[PDB]
Amino acid sequence: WMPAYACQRPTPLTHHNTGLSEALEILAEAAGFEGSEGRLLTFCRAASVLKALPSPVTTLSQLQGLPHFGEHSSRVVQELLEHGVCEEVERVRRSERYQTMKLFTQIFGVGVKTADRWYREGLRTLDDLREQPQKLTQQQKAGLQHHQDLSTPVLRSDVDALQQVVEEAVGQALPGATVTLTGGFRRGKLQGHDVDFLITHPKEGQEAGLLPRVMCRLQDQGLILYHQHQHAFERSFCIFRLPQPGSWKAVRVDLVVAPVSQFPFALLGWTGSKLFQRELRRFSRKEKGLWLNSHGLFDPEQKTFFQAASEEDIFRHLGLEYLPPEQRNA
Ligand SMILES: Nc1ncnc2c1ncn2[C@@H]1O[C@H](COP(=O)(O)OP(=O)(O)OP(=O)(O)O)[C@@H](O)[C@H]1O
Ligand SMILES: [Mn+2]
Ligand SMILES: [Mn+2]
Repeated sequence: WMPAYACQRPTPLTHHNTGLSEALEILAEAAGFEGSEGRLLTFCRAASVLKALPSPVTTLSQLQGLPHFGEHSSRVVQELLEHGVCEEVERVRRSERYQTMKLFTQIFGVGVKTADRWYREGLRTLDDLREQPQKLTQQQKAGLQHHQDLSTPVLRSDVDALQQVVEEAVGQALPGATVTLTGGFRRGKLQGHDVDFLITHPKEGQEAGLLPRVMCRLQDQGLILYHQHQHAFERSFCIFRLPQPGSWKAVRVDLVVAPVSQFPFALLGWTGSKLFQRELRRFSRKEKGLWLNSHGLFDPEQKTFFQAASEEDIFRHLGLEYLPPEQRNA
């Protein structure tokens, strides 16, 4: 009754199974920390099925017929229904390995391989990292400097203020250039870990050199704490200093520039969710023989690229019913 791929079904922002999906996602995350990519994807998929259900799962009977609910994920839900707690999940939560890997990987500029390296070298705390500055990139140093603020959920109100200053800077640098909110906030999330913006201009090539001008403008207003510009799309992964009444908050902001020919692919890729996009790309390759990414949709047999004006165009070309961003919360 429910389709196998996350991109074939709506997944709304709010759902009836948050306890169960959260528990499965702890196990997915822990698997990724150990390099167990298959196990990660398996738990992620099961959690996403629960998100798409129209009712709470009260009894294990309601598991019947559902895709991606193998033995292990079923046992986890069974323990939660019967005992209110799953021993395996609680052991993961209490473990020093999991707690440390979560601590490190949530730092700006730190991935799983870096976090694991540090773990294996005997580092455990944020102070441990500050004691070894030669082990840190400039990005990671900035992440540590602002870690309290960067751990604080970003709110819709923060997003609105940030979009205003980014739009002002973009508009003053280049009349006609546009700013589009992407990421989780485009999917309707009330809170997030950063804010993602996609910048373009309707005339191909007019976007050249725009981002550095935008950054200069923001820097001169005192709004930038950290900036790493990289000429993949031109992008700037930043920490903004967001003014607030009587104080200020550091906030992570990703700015991406795409040429307008690629904008639909970029918007689709950058809107997520991460699992939704993984599933959409797996679907495109496996079911339709096409390779999808943030730049385009390629037929490797014909050596052709699909011309899309909208996300809707891309869904249609892949034979999928269109899902608006708020239904991509897989
Ligand atoms: N810094 C980044 N580097 C690479 N890709 C990114 C980055 N930020 C966003 N994306 C892309 O945009 C989508 C959103 O990514 P992001 O990590 O911001 O998660 P999110 O869905 O916005 O949720 P939240 O940011 O609240 O955790 C993903 O599909 C990803 O491909
Ligand atoms: Mn985001
Ligand atoms: Mn981001």
